[PDB]
Amino acid sequence: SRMPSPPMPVPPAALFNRLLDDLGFSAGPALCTMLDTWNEDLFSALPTNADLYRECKFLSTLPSDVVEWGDAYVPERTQIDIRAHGDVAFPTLPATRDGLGLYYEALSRFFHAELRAREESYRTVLANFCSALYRYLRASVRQLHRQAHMRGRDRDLGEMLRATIADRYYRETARLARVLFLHLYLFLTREILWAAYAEQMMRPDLFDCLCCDLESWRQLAGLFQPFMFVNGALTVRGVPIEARRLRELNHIREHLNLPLVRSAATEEPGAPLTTPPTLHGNQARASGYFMVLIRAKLDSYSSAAPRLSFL
Repeated sequence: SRMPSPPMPVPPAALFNRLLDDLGFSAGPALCTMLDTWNEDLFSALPTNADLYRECKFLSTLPSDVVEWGDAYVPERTQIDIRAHGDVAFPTLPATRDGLGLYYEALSRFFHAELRAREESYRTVLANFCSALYRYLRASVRQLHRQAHMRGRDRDLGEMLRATIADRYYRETARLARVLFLHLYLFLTREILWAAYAEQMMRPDLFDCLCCDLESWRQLAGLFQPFMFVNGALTVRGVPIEARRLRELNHIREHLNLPLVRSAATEEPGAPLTTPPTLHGNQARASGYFMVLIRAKLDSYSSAAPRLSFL
């Protein structure tokens, strides 16, 4: 449902499974696990939208703040549509090659508009999960207070509550947030990109001789690629990217169910389009770049255009 019902207070492992259900993301953990086996920075170029969480009190690192918010917050699944759209027009491929620059730009702007619009719903979903999380913690603490006092040891409930929040709440929220936002990004980029891929496939006249020069590899490794057919040449600061690198990147894109980035000029005749990269444990993992992305959202409360030519 575009508007899943607010979860019920349950043990973190049940709350987590419940989240996968609300998102139809049973694959989430497995996708999460894959992000470790890779070293690619697929998330840095993504908008953090940290501003959307700046006033989210359930993210306050002050346990007393979480107590105030949580006691008062009544979860609502009214204004929720996890597949909400923005009103920026989905760009159509230009009639001529001259419009390719405006297109790359317009498609990125569309993506951002869609993301921000859909993100407001994901924020409500997080609030609901944090609320059920807070309530389970409050219920456990009430029960411990009962048993203890029953044994002559009467402790301060309020102190107990604030301590478990410090102890468990932030760690649990982070775990939920990771999969929640991985769903936001994966589902949206897939949705937009598969539709645009199909169209670009049908426009050989724009992409057969397209040469695109990027400032960095990070700009190409990022999930959202406006161009999926760059057949004339694909270079970074003038140097032709390596065939093997593109192949490995494509293996990742493929394993995330995203369309591949095609380059006649790059691909080696006789080689596959994808190739499993060898993990280098002495290097940062894709999972690392993702956590930096999510942490910008979580820490909020308590805190170039490609050169295009043709052959």
